[PDB]
Amino acid sequence: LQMAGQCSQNEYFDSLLHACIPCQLRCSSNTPPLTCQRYCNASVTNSVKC
Repeated sequence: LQMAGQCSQNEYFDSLLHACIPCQLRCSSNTPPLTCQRYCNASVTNSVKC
């Protein structure tokens, strides 16, 4: 149990990595933000005008 109680906003603790990682790292690619799907769309605006 490391960092379990102090993660950056919308950070995800990859049990495989043992580190709260930010959605960004997976927002701009791989589009795998299940708990970040809301943040990714609110982190890298797109569609309808630019």
